[PDB]
Amino acid sequence: EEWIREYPPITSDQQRQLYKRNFDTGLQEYKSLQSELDEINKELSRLDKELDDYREESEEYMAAADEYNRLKQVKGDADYKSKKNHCKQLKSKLSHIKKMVGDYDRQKT
Repeated sequence: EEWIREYPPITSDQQRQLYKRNFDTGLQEYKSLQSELDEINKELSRLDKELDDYREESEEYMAAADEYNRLKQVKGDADYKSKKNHCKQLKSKLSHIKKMVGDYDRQKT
């Protein structure tokens, strides 16, 4: 919900190429953000497996639980959540630019 005023339907090859460059720049940021947000989920996933593995009374289990809770906290704080929101914004914009480019290319084909 919307990007058309910044990136309206294309009317020239040069405007198309400009959109592609902007798309490539945004895609890189999108991917970097995906990886960054994913570092916590992968770690939480491995911690989940460790909780399944260790005896509930062990120090190992307590250590896993503390870390899992630490990460859950980070995942819920402002930095993480805004990064996530930013990632969604970028995804939406990227999807829109890809559509404008595809539409333009389609009518020349």
